[PDB]
Amino acid sequence: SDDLSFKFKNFSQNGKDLSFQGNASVIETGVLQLNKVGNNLPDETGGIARYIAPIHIWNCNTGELASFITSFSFFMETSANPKAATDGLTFFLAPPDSPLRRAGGYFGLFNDTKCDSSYQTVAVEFDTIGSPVNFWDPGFPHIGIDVNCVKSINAERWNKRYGLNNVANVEIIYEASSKTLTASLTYPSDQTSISVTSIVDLKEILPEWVSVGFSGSTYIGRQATHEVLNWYFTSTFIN
Amino acid sequence: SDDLSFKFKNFSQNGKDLSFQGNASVIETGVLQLNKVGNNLPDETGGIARYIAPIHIWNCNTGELASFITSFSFFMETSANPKAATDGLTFFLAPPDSPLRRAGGYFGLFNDTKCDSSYQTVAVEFDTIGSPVNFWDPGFPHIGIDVNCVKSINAERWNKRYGLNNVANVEIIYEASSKTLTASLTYPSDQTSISVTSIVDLKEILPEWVSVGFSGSTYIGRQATHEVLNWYFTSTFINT
Ligand SMILES: *[C@@H]1O[C@H](CO)[C@@H](O[C@@H]2O[C@H](CO)[C@@H](O)[C@H](O)[C@H]2NC(C)=O)[C@H](O[C@@H]2O[C@@H](C)[C@@H](O)[C@@H](O)[C@@H]2O)[C@H]1NC(C)=O
Ligand SMILES: *[C@@H]1O[C@H](CO)[C@@H](O[C@@H]2O[C@H](CO)[C@@H](O)[C@H](O)[C@H]2NC(C)=O)[C@H](O[C@@H]2O[C@@H](C)[C@@H](O)[C@@H](O)[C@@H]2O)[C@H]1NC(C)=O
Ligand SMILES: [Ca+2]
Ligand SMILES: [Ca+2]
Ligand SMILES: [Mn+2]
Ligand SMILES: [Mn+2]
Repeated sequence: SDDLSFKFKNFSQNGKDLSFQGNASVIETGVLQLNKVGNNLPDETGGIARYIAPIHIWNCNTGELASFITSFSFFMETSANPKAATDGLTFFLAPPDSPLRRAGGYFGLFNDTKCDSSYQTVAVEFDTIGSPVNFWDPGFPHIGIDVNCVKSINAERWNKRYGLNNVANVEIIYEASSKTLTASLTYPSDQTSISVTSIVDLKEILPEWVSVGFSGSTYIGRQATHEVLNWYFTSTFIN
Repeated sequence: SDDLSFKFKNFSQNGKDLSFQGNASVIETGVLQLNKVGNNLPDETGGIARYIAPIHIWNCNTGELASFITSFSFFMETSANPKAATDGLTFFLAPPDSPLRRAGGYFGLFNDTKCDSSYQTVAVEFDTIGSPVNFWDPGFPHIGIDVNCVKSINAERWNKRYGLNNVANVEIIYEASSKTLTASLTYPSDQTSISVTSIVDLKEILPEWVSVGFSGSTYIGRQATHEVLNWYFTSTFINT
């Protein structure tokens, strides 16, 4: 389609408009749980959930690119030590048929640290663990923009908080005219706010039709669960 | 979801968001063709096209029912005498995984004339042929409201027009508070407009999640193609 917008005030267990891969699911409370925690899981574990309908991101015949904006609230919980819990969650755009990749520090989107244009993935990561644990990362939790690689083309310092009382407000926007991708995280309790921005041309990275969604991962020993409360999304070619 | 809205200004051949059944498809001109014509087809032939994602129409947890509005423009083409051409098109809500059924005067939605609650289908029909050809219809072309049966509960007379110069603009609305379903057709060339309405409780007829789409069909000897130019749709539980 040319314009598309949906809004989830909460999720339903028996819903039919979401695709799940890995261990992502909707729990009894009406919350989108991106990954599970328990000893019956592999060392590197995670999940993926995307809206069932592909989004027309750019049109080849007219040479046009769409502008979009999304926003959601999330929270995370861990039985281990906050400073050492892995790995985080991401919001991404990739081909509708992409398979679940490797978990852990790879967010289920990548195979390894080598960059490759064949991924055709554009994600905004909420990376909870950095170096020395993940050598390719800065020495602290951060938010960054990834383009076909686990190495962000840009990142910013993030002071991660855990618990339902520490809900985070996220807002991502892509303005096609200026090829600008901006992401901002805000904690409404005390009003702490952080941002990242990069100039990226989606037209030469992604196919015309992509899927929008989330991914969540963790590692054995430092297990943490990532969850989404609601989701709003809207894209248009006329903006 | 709770809210959903999409707009197709035209359709693309390599689109990935429409699901097809039978002989419906998007042609080179960017138009959605519901059925094809030609002599190498079954006697009763037709097609169906639906948006790929199911719509949350009602909620069993809160007892809420959604309101919706949809609009689209369509036109029909025929090489046979217009008066005799069949069978028409349809805008419908049904289980997302329902199969294509009998075409011809049954629009690909039903098996025959028996009414049955298990169809869980509500459709607004733009029926181009009535009795005696179709014994269950009024004796003339008409636009009607079907609830689990090919026989309408209410219908209004329609003087059908064919050709690209006779495009029709349609608007269908379901207002949850009063349970009113209204459909109106207007020919912009001369402002001729007609409408049909009914009051039906969707929670009692449809499942919580349904697919929305169109169906088109025809018969040998009186073939006609039915085409949609654009489509806008929006549903919400939080009606103003
Ligand atoms: C990510 O890991 C995948 C393995 O799980 C790679 O796919 C494998 O690619 C092999 C070589 O092309 C092929 O023989 C295997 O059948 C396939 N394995 C599976 C399980 O599908 C994948 O490689 C990319 O995709 C393939 C299809 C080729 O186009 C390669 O040139 C690509 O690199 C890995 N992706 C990346 C970006 O490394
Ligand atoms: C519409 O035509 C269908 C095709 O014949 C009917 O389904 C078939 O019905 C048989 C007799 O009831 C059943 O044993 C077959 O398994 C079934 N075949 C297929 C391919 O579905 C259909 O019947 C309805 O659905 C079945 C499952 C029963 O619930 C019947 O009581 C229903 O009438 C026909 N009727 C309808 C309303 O679809
Ligand atoms: Ca990391
Ligand atoms: Ca008829
Ligand atoms: Mn990182
Ligand atoms: Mn009729």
